[PDB]
Amino acid sequence: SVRENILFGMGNPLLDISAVVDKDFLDKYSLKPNDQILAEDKHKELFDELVKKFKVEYHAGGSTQNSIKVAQWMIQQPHKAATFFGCIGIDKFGEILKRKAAEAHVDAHYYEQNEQPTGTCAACITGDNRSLIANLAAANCYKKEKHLDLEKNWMLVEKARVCYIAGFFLTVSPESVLKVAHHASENNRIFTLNLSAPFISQFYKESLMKVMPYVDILFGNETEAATFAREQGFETKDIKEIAKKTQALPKMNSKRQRIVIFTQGRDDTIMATESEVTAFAVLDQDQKEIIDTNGAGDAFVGGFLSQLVSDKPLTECIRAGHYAASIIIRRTGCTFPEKPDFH
Ligand SMILES: C[C@H]1O[C@@H](n2cc(I)c3c(N)ncnc32)[C@H](O)[C@@H]1O
Repeated sequence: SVRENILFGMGNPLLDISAVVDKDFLDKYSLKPNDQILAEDKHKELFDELVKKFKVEYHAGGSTQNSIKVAQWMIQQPHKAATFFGCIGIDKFGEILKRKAAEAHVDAHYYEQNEQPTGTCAACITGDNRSLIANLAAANCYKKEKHLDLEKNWMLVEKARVCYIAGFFLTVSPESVLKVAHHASENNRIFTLNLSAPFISQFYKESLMKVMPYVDILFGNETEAATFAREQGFETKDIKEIAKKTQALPKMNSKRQRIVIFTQGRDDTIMATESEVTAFAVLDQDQKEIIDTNGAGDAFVGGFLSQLVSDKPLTECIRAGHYAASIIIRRTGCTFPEKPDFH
């Protein structure tokens, strides 16, 4: 009972390159066992050697993309319920992301170009740890003026009731996010964002805080919420207290009161609203051991967005979130390599 393009999302279309590595690999690059960061010059060499020295696998990624795909799955109903914009290169990986996007029934529209190659994210695994390093490359080429502003494209944005952009995109195009954010405000549409990662509150506060007055629902996990409190000067490590001060932040559109939503891995999820702060136990999806916390976070938001779009109550939105988060589990050792290597 929801028409197409009801949910709009845009972000960094990335291809995840994952493999189990050794502590000598993490140290060569001075990485932390469990973390997320953008590639610097000292990392260029980390991608070549990852694929040459280890048993890597390829999965269409990009945080916001993943949510969009999870959401559309939950929606199921009309295909192309969820929209997604982003920049890719004109190459192999590019072709794959588009394909994986069609099979998701997502109404994807990418800005394709030849200068930069499709972007990737390395997921260097060690035991139960996951160290992510993104090489945005092409995902970093997004310009509103040359895509989001085009009428056929901006037209699809005008159809959505809910918009979602992971904060990851703030490092790429704050201008694009603002335009979308400002539009939700003026037309009383729902504008949602993610704290994405600690680095977003550390080195992008300016773009984030400029966008925050337009955020109707904020998402993020414990570590992102702790970093956000510390950089904003909250003076408190208490998650529920953080959710509360975050919910009171200056808001542009008074018609909607802010909602903050913080996932805690296996611990309770925390929702703060003008009224109160409440905790929600996660599904007894025990014995799950090898469970991508990050991927879990993304699927949570997708579940939550799936219901939110049709005005379900918040508790129902959270319920869907927890469900998606239990089911949609990526795993290592699943696919077969495309070409042998026998010799
Ligand atoms: C776990 C998911 O998180 C995504 N992820 C990790 C990083 I660092 C990152 C960035 N900068 N942008 C968009 N999506 C991102 C990754 O590609 C997986 O799909």
